Formats: sequence, C-alpha cells, structure tokens
Amino acid sequence: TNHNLHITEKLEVLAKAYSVQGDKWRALGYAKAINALKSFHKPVTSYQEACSIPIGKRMAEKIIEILESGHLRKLDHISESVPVLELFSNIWGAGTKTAQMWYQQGFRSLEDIRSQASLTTQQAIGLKHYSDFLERMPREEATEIEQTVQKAAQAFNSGLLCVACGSYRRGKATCGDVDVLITHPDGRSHRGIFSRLLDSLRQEGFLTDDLVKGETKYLGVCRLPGPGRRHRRLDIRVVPYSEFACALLYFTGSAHFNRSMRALAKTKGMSLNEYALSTAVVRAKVGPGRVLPTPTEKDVFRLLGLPYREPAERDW
DNA sequence: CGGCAGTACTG
DNA sequence: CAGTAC
DNA sequence: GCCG
Ligand SMILES: [Ca+2]
Ligand code: NA
Ligand code: NA
Repeated sequence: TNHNLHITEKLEVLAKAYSVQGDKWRALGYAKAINALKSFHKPVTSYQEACSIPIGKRMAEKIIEILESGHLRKLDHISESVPVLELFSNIWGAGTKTAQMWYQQGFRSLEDIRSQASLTTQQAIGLKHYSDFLERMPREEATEIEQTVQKAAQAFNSGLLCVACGSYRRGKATCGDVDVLITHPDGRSHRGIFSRLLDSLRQEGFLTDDLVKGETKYLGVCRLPGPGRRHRRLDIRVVPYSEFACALLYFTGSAHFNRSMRALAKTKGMSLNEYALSTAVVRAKVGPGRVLPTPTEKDVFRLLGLPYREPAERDW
C-alpha cells in the first residue's frame, strides 16, 4: 500500500491545513498527490524518481525534504488556528467560512459553540451528534439500515428497488454515511412515495433529525432501535429509472473517482454528473448538451471508452 | 496560464 | 447572492 | 497543489 507513509502523513497534515483554510485547490492537489504516493509500487529514492510520479516541483521538493530530513519544516509554520477551524468544520453544516467566523469571534472550543456561538438548524443538528458523526459504522449496521429502508419502501410499492450506494457498496468496512438510492423499474411509479415513506419512517422513529428536505433528495439522521446505538447520517434519493445508471455511479464513489471520470468525459466532450451523461453542449455556448442513454453502469463505461471498473476498484 | 463538476437547499 | 452539501 |  503506502510505501512512503512517513511523508504522506506530514503532507496529509499540510493538506488538512489548506482544506481548513479555504484553499480548496491547494488541498485538492495535496490529496491527489498523497493518493498517488500511497498507490505507487516502490518507495521513493531521489528527487528525479519522485517528480516522475504523475508530483510536481514543489511537491517533490517536499518529498525530498522528508526523505532527507525526518520532519518537514512547513509544518512548523502552520497556524495555531488550524485545529480550531478543523474542529468547527467537524460540525455538520459548518465549513471554512463559518469556522473562520466562529474563530474571529473568539471561540476556541465546541462548548463555546454550544453556548455563545450562533448556530443554524443544521449546524445544531451537527453540533448535537458531534461524536457519532465522526465514528464510522460497521458494514453490518449499514446493511441493517439499507434493508430497513427497503422493506418500508416496498410496503408502499413492491415494485420499488433500493440500493445502499456509497462506501458500503465500494466494500469499505466503515461508513459514516448511508446513501440509499430508491427507484422503480418502469421509471414512472416512483413519483409520489418519497414523502409517504419519509413520514412513515419518521413516525416510527427510524429518523431522528432532518437536514436538507427536498422533493427528490432527503438528508437526515437515523438510529437503529436498540441499546447503545449511535446516530448515523442517512440520505434517501428517489431518482427515475432512466437516470439510475448515471446516479449509482456518483453515489457509489469516490469523489476523486467521479473527478477523474468527469475530467475524462470532458476531454472526450461529455458531461458526466450525478443525473445524466450528456455530450458537449453547443458553443459563449449557443446550446445545451445532448443526453446519451446509459441504462447500466457498463453503458457509462462504454460511452466513455473505458473498461468497467468494479465498485471495489473506485478509490482513485 | 488557467482549469480542477455541476447541482439543489437553506438562509 | 453566498455557504455547505453530495 | 498539478497538468494539459
Ligand atoms: Ca462517504
Ligand atoms: Na465538516
Ligand atoms: Na442497533
């Protein structure tokens, strides 16, 4: 696996500092570089050998900094606000600009957020389940959640099928997220069961809190009935059968996977989002793009000129 | 240099 | 409009 | 942050 973890560690700390400080691109380059250093077959030996890794000049300059020295000195200049901002980012619905606001307001602890800090409804639901949301769950409990949502959905219409796309479907032992995709094979009967099932599950108590409540997209908190059960974040999306193959890809993950798939689709003049695979829109543009039917996940790998990758092989 | 995904919700 | 989310 |  990671043959250069002594450097990937210190760089993941640097990338975290950038991610916590609004520099999404600095963090994205760092993460793509750690994801490349962790997947490389042999450990690094020189600067030349480091830069040839698809790693730049200043990144391999840090690789060589940790290869010749034992501690990267960039880390010594990291701002002391980085931990506080990261802590505020650990709250749901709270990112770099809200952590920055809380920080300049003199807040330096979660208790300060729960006492004097102004919170939104979502930032409150995140602040109350702070520990649970950071404790990823075993695959078995995610399966319990999946089957529970599927059974309750099938009671409204037995034709409906469900799938727990996400790190679970990728085969990851832990999952601090549960995204259940529900659809109907005909693509027309699905319309109208979202609210009924959502109220059903909240009535029984499967759902504890609600975050983003849209017509087609549900985001909230669930908790399996039983002792010592921690609150897990669940999303329930009811998209038509036509778009199911384009949705199941994105909601399977990872993000970096759908980022490389989106780049590859863009080079071949195609837009690959979580709703449909369309080709290049007319060009300022003088027209939208043309949808390409892709019923199965292989059809999407096909129209993109790529071999089918198993969900297990989607960490990119 | 300049692009790195586009989207819906919430406020 | 922006912020945070997938 | 890297790379076309
Ligand atoms: Ca996830
Ligand atoms: Na966060
Ligand atoms: Na339980």
